[PDB]
Amino acid sequence: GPIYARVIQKRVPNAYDKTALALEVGELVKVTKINVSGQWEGECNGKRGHFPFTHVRLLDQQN
Repeated sequence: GPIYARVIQKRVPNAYDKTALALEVGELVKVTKINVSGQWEGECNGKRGHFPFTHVRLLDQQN
């Protein structure tokens, strides 16, 4: 299940940033690779990469 994570604090890192999500405060990253800790791999409508739970507020993965 991919969650929708309302990212409340992110930078603009391309897939060249060891493949990171280029997204921003207030945006939405749909994590297609989930975990328990919050260090998952995210996909934001065309951006693929990985980031932590530290600065995201996410809706569920069953939705």
